[PDB]
Amino acid sequence: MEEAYLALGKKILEEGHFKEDRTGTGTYSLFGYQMRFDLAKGFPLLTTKRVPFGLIKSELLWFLKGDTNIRYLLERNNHIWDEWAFERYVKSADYQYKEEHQKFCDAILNDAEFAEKYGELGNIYGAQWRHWETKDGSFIDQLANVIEMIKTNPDSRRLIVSAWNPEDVPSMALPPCHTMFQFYVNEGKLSCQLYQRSADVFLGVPFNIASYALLTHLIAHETGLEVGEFVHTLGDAHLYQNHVEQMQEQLSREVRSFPTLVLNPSVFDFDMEDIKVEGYDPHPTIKAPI
Amino acid sequence: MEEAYLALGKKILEEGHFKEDRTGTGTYSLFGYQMRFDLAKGFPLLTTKRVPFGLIKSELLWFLKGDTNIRYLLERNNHIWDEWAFERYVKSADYQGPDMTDFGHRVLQDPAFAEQYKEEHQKFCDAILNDAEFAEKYGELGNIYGAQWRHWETKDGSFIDQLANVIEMIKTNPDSRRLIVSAWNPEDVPSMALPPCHTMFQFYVNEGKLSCQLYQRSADVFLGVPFNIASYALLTHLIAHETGLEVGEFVHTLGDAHLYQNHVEQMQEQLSREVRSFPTLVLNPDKASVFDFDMEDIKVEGYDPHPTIKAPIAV
Ligand SMILES: Nc1nc(=O)c2c([nH]1)N=C[C@H](CNc1ccc(C(=O)N[C@@H](CCC(=O)O)C(=O)O)cc1)N2CO
Repeated sequence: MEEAYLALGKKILEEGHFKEDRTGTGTYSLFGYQMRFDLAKGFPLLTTKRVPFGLIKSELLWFLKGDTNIRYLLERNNHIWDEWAFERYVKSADYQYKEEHQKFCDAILNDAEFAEKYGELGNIYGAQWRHWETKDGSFIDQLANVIEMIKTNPDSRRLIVSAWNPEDVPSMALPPCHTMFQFYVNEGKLSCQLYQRSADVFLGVPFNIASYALLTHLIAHETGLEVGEFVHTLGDAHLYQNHVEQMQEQLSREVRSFPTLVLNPSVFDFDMEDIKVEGYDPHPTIKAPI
Repeated sequence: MEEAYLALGKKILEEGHFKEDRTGTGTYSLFGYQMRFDLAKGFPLLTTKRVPFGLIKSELLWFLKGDTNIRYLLERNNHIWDEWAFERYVKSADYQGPDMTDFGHRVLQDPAFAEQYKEEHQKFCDAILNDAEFAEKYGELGNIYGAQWRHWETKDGSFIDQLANVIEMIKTNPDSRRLIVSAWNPEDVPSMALPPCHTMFQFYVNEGKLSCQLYQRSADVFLGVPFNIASYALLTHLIAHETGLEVGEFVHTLGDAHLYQNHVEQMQEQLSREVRSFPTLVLNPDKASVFDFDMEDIKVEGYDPHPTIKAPIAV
């Protein structure tokens, strides 16, 4: 239910606890929240504000093939992670307007070995989902494994993917906000619950819901099953103080019907062309600082 | 409140579809659930049925001290992990009693077999208790809760004390959103007697109060959940004692919440009972660290529950 997201934003406004970090960022937060999305009722892209689907699907697609290189994202006009990769280039060896960014994006896109040394991001979801390093130097492919398990043992209560490794977290720049997820099958239907330890409630959460609903759909298709529910579980849910006006504005609009997801008749061969949304009619974009 | 748990059991009875589980017992099940317990309103040891706290603290201390051998538990008359150890032993090459295949179910249907099990179990326990060679090989459940909390193994030859780190993070960085301890180590799962049912937990701080949330992938609602609730409530209190905070909420999030098909009458009888006030938890003021607490240091007072409701463990 979209109203379940709107109730959470309202509850953060009504009773969220104010905190000022060391650096002067202010949030209102709560701890312990759950919202359900029945995927048969519609694909849960928010109608109260426009949410760009392109970037969600290229990002998910990138996670799914285990890719940790940005070339794939650049090729599809996704600039999410291309800051970190650029930063890494300007404090490196081989190096008022900054049109040097342009030459960097271009070289990554048009060079053989250049994209390997400057486009690699190492340890994030794609690598944690598809390639979890063991002590003996072997690797566990958790996603593929959970897929096989769905096919051959639907009743399993162990359909689990973890993104959280206590060895790697204190040294990585962005520890995974999406901590783990669990699949579940009953009566020909696939559901997924996701534990998110930390959530940007205005800007992050709407991205997150569509991403994991899409994931559920893709695994459903792969396993020949129908879609059940997406259960989104939160830990630290926070609304940045400069997102309040934008939230209040969102609550003043009326909910429309969720649109329809359409998938081309294995999801590891899917590109952008194979995933469409039908009947998306949201209220205009609501801008906000990051 | 207890009503939160009571309501969960009712909803499974009413709406939970049937599922073929790993143990072969059969379950009714829902996916996606959350319960809140305000620890300031009392210590959530269930009143609608007697719950053995002595066993809750045993199992907790055993987790905290990093131990995954059942030996420690038997010295303290706690037998709730016996079956997984015993199973491993009766599958081994060193077992020479009568056949024990699917002993979990055959004890419920066959009184002749129920006495053979009983005696093979009595001799397993004696052997674990008095024979240290046997104990070492057959008391062992693998890298479960204790080993992941205190001794999660690194690639470069060391270990992360996951629980200790997070406690000290509460003291200096109370607003952190990374106050996480995970028991799910993909490398160790297939050598675990069971992969962790209460998989992963998180902590939060506001206004001098400490709250905890648990994600429990798989939840035995009649027999296990009341243990798990009390287990994490107690843990939250220990950490609050050490770090000098009050207690906030315990939030129980569940994946597969299930009622075992042979737990239904139990849950029914339970639901027909009037809730009584929760007891109050009492900790020894002199102790400073979580890891310094022993059995006589942790007590519960004014616990006045309805009677014990017996049920069979799914093995
Ligand atoms: N099927 C299953 N469910 C679980 O909840 C579970 C499991 N297996 N295997 C391991 C851990 C062990 N937990 C257990 C918790 C309680 C009892 C139990 O039978 N309690 C009884 C007996 C008390 C007594 O001995 O006096 C009770 O009446 O409460 C058993 C195992 N665990 C849960 O994490």
